[PDB]
Amino acid sequence: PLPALKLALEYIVPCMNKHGICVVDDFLGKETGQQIGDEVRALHDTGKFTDGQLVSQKSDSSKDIRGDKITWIEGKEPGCETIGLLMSSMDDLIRHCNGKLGSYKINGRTKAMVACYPGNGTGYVRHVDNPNGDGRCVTCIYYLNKDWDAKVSGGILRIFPEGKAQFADIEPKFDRLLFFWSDRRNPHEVQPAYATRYAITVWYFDADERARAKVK
Ligand SMILES: O=C(O)CNC(=O)c1nc(Cl)c2ccccc2c1O
Ligand SMILES: O=C(O)CNC(=O)c1nc(Cl)c2ccccc2c1O
Ligand SMILES: [Fe+2]
Repeated sequence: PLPALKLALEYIVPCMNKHGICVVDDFLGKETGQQIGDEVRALHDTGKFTDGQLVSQKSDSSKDIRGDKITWIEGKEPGCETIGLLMSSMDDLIRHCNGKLGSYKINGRTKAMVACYPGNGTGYVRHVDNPNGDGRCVTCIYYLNKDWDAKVSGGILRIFPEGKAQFADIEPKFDRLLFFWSDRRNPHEVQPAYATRYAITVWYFDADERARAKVK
């Protein structure tokens, strides 16, 4: 459903409230997805990303292993127009969920974090996005890896939902949109990536949790 409204009301709200996780495929379409892919790859090739999260040292600094590289995008930067549009689509979508996602009242968003795992076997250890109540209630991730083959490239996002035995494996599939509670209900990890892996994350703020963040 293109109008975010039907998708938000008939799928996203119900899914988030029952599962705390929601997967939406073919969110923007091939044409738009590829345009974002192209903008993200230009950022990388023009050196706009960091050098990567320091994974290992071992006192010889050229034997230092670095992982995910990142860059923060506000949405208006020249050359990042399609990303700004993606961001606007996530926003319109969240706006349609107002008063429906838990008992939260979203009133803000972080800038978009574009992450690129180099594909050198690095990943992201199990973690909780917001474990100390910093205001972030919902994590939103947009994937842009065409023909991703987890069986050969790894890089699967594994979420250990609620506090129930199983976990949920989600492939960083092209044009896929993902939503999940940012707090302790969703510990998760990015398994080792053996191929270049791109994703765009945005975190939405709950009005109350954020307002008291400096005093909690
Ligand atoms: O930029 C601002 O208005 C103040 N920033 C924040 O409130 C803020 N808080 C958090 Cl927890 C994050 C967390 C990640 C990235 C950006 C953040 C951010 O801008
Ligand atoms: O990309 C994915 O499928 C899942 N990614 C994450 O869970 C993730 N989380 C955090 Cl908090 C960061 C934080 C910084 C850079 C990358 C991150 C990341 O990829
Ligand atoms: Fe995360």
